[PDB]
Amino acid sequence: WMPAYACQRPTPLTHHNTGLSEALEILAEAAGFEGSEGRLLTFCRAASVLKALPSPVTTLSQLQGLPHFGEHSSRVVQELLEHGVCEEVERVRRSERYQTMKLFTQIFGVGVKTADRWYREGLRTLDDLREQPQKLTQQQKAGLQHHQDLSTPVLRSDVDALQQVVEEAVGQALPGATVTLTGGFRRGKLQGHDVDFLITHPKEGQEAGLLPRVMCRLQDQGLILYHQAFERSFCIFRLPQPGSWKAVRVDLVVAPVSQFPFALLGWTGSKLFQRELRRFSRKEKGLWLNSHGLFDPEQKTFFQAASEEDIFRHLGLEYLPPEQRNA
DNA sequence: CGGCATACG
DNA sequence: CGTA
DNA sequence: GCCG
Ligand SMILES: O=c1ccn([C@H]2C[C@H](O)[C@@H](COP(=O)(O)NP(=O)(O)OP(=O)(O)O)O2)c(=O)[nH]1
Ligand SMILES: [Cl-]
Ligand SMILES: [Mg+2]
Ligand SMILES: [Mg+2]
Ligand code: NA
Repeated sequence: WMPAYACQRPTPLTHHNTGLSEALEILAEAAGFEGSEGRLLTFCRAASVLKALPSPVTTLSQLQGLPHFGEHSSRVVQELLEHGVCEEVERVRRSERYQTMKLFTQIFGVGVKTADRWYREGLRTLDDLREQPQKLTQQQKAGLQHHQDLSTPVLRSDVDALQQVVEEAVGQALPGATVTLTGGFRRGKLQGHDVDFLITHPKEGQEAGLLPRVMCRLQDQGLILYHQAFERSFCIFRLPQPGSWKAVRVDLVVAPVSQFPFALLGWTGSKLFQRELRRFSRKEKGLWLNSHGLFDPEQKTFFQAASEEDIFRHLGLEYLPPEQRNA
């Protein structure tokens, strides 16, 4: 009753196995810090299966026949069920390696490879990085300066104000261009690490060259604290607060209207949902999916899609609204 | 055992 | 390398 | 780490 791919089942935002999924996601995250993508994937998938269940797991036998639960993930769940704690998970949580890789990778501009190199060099804290700013890219300097504000959740109640401001710049850049809220907030999240906006125009081709024009207008209005022909922009925005403001991460992406359904599907996530959807497409359907389109490598043809609904149908999957893509 | 999503800046 |  |  549980399909193996996350895109084959509804996954709501809130569920009945929160503590169990969070524990497996710690192990997934730690696998990622050690460069083990496959283990990261298995722990993420196992976590996701639990989010999709209709009630709490209370006994080990309820894991029988669930995909992605083998000896390791089952043992994690068993210890949590028996003791309220999994020793392996706690050991990871308090390790200096986990805590520091987590701290470093949280910085905008720093990925696993950079964090790891710094870790091997003996660096442990944000102050360690600040003291040697010679070793930092301009992106990382911005990420580090703004780190405190960027560690504060963006609130859904912030989002409408930002969208209006983006729409104003977009409207001047290209009348008729639209802004669509994507990312976690579109899946119903009440908080986020950033705000993701997808921009298009109803007349195919009119959107060419649009993003630089948008960015120049936003920067002219004094709203851009950081940004770097292009179609994706990862920036840090000045967001008004009572008597002051805070720095917020905002992503902008432009797609032609022909590709909009694919870009909307990709940017709406979740990240695991999209990886599973793409894996499903390729391995089960022999079709190649990305945020631009869906390709049949035998006919050498692209599927036209007018909606996300079209794409789920192309792939032979039941439609899932964004709120059920929280894999 | 091979495979693990797929792009753009 | 970073990023979504 | 797990599946197929
Ligand atoms: O590696 C990625 C990262 C993101 N994405 C897609 C799915 C994800 O939901 C979307 C937005 O990326 P974010 O990093 O902004 N994550 P999300 O908005 O889901 O949550 P949050 O921003 O609150 O962390 O882009 C990928 O496809 N691959
Ligand atoms: Cl691995
Ligand atoms: Mg986001
Ligand atoms: Mg984003
Ligand atoms: Na980072």
